[PDB]
Amino acid sequence: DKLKKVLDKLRLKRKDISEAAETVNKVVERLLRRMQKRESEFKGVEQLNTGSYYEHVKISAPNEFDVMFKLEVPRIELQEYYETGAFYLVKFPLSHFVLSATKMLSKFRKIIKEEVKEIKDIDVSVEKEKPGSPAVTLLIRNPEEISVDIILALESKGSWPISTKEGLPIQGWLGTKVRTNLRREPFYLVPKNAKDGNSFQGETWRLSFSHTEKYILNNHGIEKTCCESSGAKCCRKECLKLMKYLLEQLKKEFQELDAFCSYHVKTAIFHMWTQDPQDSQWDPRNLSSCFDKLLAFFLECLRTEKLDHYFIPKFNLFSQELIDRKSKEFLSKKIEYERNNGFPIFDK
Amino acid sequence: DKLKKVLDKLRLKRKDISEAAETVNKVVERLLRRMQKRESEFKGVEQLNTGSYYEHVKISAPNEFDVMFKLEVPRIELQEYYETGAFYLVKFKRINPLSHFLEGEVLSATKMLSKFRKIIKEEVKEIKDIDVSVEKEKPGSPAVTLLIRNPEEISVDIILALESKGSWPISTKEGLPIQGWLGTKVRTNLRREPFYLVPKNAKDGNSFQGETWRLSFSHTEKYILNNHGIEKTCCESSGAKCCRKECLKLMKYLLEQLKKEFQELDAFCSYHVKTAIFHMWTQDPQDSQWDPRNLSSCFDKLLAFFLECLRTEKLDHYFIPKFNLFSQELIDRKSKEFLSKKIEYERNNGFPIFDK
DNA sequence: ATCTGTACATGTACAGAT
DNA sequence: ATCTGTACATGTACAGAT
DNA sequence: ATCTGTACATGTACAGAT
DNA sequence: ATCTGTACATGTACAGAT
Ligand SMILES: Nc1ncnc2c1ncn2[C@@H]1O[C@H](COP(=O)(O)OP(=O)(O)OP(=O)(O)O)C[C@H]1O
Ligand SMILES: Nc1ncnc2c1ncn2[C@@H]1O[C@H](COP(=O)(O)OP(=O)(O)OP(=O)(O)O)C[C@H]1O
Ligand SMILES: [Mg+2]
Ligand SMILES: [Mg+2]
Ligand SMILES: [Zn+2]
Ligand SMILES: [Zn+2]
Repeated sequence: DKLKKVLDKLRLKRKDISEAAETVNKVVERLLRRMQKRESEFKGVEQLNTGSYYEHVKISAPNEFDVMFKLEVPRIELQEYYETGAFYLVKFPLSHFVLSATKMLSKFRKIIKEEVKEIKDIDVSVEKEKPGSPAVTLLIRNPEEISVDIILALESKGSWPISTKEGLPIQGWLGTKVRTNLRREPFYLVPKNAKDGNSFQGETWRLSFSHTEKYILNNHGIEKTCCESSGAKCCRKECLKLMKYLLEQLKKEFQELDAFCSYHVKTAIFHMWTQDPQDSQWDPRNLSSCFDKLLAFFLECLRTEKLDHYFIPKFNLFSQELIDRKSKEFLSKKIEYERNNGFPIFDK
Repeated sequence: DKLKKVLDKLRLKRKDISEAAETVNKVVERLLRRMQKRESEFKGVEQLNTGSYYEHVKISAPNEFDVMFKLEVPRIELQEYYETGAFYLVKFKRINPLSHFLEGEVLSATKMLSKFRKIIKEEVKEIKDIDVSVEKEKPGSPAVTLLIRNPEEISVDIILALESKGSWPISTKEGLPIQGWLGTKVRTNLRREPFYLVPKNAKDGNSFQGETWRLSFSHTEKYILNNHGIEKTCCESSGAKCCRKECLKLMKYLLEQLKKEFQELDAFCSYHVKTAIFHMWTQDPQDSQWDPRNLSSCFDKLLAFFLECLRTEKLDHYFIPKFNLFSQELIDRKSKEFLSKKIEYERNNGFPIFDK
């Protein structure tokens, strides 16, 4: 009962979706035209919608959209960045950009910013640049506030880099045919825009499988009929929404949680889904015991500082080098507290 | 156990398969290239391997291969022939490599098939490697059949197909009812792939005889056979085995064995058993209703179903539900009760015909 | 110089053979 | 159990054509 | 090459049936 | 409370026309 009521509060309304998307769409098509039908260095970018709104796991409001402008770049060679798994140098139209992420992102940002100054019918400005975002973020003021991430991404049709060979362990869940087919799809590089003052940081790209994650969200069952009109609904996404909400509520209260994000929850539940592949283990009637085991799994990830990237298994999202242990135990205690006390944080 | 041992006799041999496939591929590759050359009306034709060998349900010996030479034919058409569901006249809107086969807008299937056959025949004379001749045309068949004596005997049906990328003809709207078994996402995708038209090629002396085409879904059937489960891992290296293909195999063998002894069964063929089992797989969707341990009862329920189809004279085409392959107009009830008894005998007597 | 239809290159599920 | 040969999807190099 | 058109899956919303 | 059925909405893939 309780979790249900939370999910109805989390539900987006058809009317807010209609108005939010029609304005987002207007802006994104225009920015896409400016890239192509003007003789630019990104002539030929294609649009690919990603993220939780397009996975149907967006909660609360339709106020955050994610769009990837992807560009095919042929026979480009990669080189792994100090055995990290996820970050790569790109070596060999793109002349005026080793292919530089910061240089290529900067012009991309310029073009979008020029085009946004010429918007006159929608209240839209470009958010200030951020450290660690490959994105140009647009703040749109409908009556309401909507943010849009325009992600720049290179697209390579070659086979996936060696670090992902162990990745994507869907063989017991979605299957070897699905895996092999997914691995025939392209793979994508986005800017690692870190400002860490470290090393190759300006020339570093990050792998991106947002297109694979989108498929999996939309094809998440062991039975092909999971959540279709002639099958049984499951509660896999409803658990992801509840765990995203718990993290969102926590992050609002405790800035000591600034270094956590929804992709940690996303990653953790890809692992749970592979641990519990049967659709019956995610029966709607077990929603409470399913949330519960997901919190437990997330608490074992915090406690052991181990959250491997579902596609790059040697890339630990919970390594000391990314998040301090105090932050993890901070989060453990809040999680433990909410869990044993029937989630008071949900009731506000 | 009894049924396991049959399956072991039915299994093909990798040694036979290598020798068959090498020869067959050499020929098919050479006829496809010849299609490509010159001002051939069939330049652009494209190969597509179909049938039980490429579905991994070919039994006994690898002695029969089916290959589509398929040709994309843009520009719309299609006039359903007398509400039969399955048969169509092809019309053209522009006035073209297929200029020669037209009869004012209408594409002559037999004229197309005649030229196809002459070209295949001309290119067969010039093969000097392997013993391969072109079998005499059989009525009601879109195929050009190669008999190969790679020492042993091997058939290869070259089927001429037109390929249309449009949405499927409306007589399939209610067909392919996989929603509860393979699901709607699958159905929509499958219905987005092209559909194919092959020459009917009957010499019945009915109107439009030489201009009638028949629908073909062999590409959809191949997907279905290699993707037959509710669970995505059915029969994969990290999932549970089933016995769906094993039942079809046992069904096909009973029919083949019977069809050898008794010529009363000429009007029956493996598409009949194949069709009946697509219905069975839709009736029993779950992988657990096809557990390998239950092979006997699965084969049993499939037989009883087939017998009811025979006896009530109803075997609806899986893709064109208004097309009844067992309608009186296709097979005499005499033939249908002859098969009912022969099946009933085998079933009540521990399948003697398997021991042959 | 450039382009491209054809054929090779690469990867893996399936299923038989050990 | 592991090993292996065929089929098939997709990427890519190239001799020959523009 | 760009763009529209078509079909349908995934949603929300709600009324009536269990 | 849950389930089924219809209406209303957006996203998406691709054929065919420009
Ligand atoms: N740290 C990261 N490493 C790799 N990929 C990431 C990372 N953060 C985000 N992504 C990718 O970018 C996608 C969009 O990011 P983001 O908007 O933050 O998340 P989301 O999944 O849309 O969740 P919300 O529901 O909006 O919180 C999701 C994922 O494919
Ligand atoms: N009467 C028919 N109506 C529609 N499609 C047919 C018909 N007969 C055959 N086909 C199609 O052509 C394919 C090849 O037929 P055929 O060679 O007789 O059987 P098969 O499936 O190859 O099995 P076997 O070779 O007999 O083991 C199977 C099916 O997709
Ligand atoms: Mg989002
Ligand atoms: Mg065959
Ligand atoms: Zn589901
Ligand atoms: Zn199976």
